[PDB]
Amino acid sequence: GTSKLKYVLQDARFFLIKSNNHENVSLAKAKGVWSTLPVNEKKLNLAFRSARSVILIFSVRESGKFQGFARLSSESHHGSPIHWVLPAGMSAKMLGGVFKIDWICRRELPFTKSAHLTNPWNEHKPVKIGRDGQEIELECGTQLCLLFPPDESIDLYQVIHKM
Ligand SMILES: O=C1N=C2CCCCC2C(=O)N1
Repeated sequence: GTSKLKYVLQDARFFLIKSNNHENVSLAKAKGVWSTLPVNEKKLNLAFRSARSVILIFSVRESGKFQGFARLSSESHHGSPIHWVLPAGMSAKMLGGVFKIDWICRRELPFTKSAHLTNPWNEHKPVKIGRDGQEIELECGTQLCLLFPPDESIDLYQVIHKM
């Protein structure tokens, strides 16, 4: 059912994550971690102390899809190294701290199914459009997450307890 999901999302904040390759999103799914450049690191840390839920929604460039969404369970901290595949012109020290995350949905969602959702914080372009880190406004954020196929392998009871 959808009810506990609607509970987790209540008064959440949402952020579009754009990844260059599937390899890093797979690593995020397996280890429960994400890291960003300092510009986004700072904004995620503010949002983490400002809302009961900060949701990251992941998209792999050129995939035509979202790959799932997760909630932050900590602010960023500097631990066990993470063997990210780094783009041309980037090294591991340029990355910021490591955010812990609890996945809420690990299934895909194709852009064709979110083509009625516009993001007011990005000039009302379709929600799929946005730079890495772009905030998605509350109402669009919620409906985007509800569009995902349910992930019956996830139990939001433990997630609810961290709120
Ligand atoms: O915000 C970013 N997060 C990541 C995560 C993994 C390395 C590539 C990467 C990046 O280039 N930018």
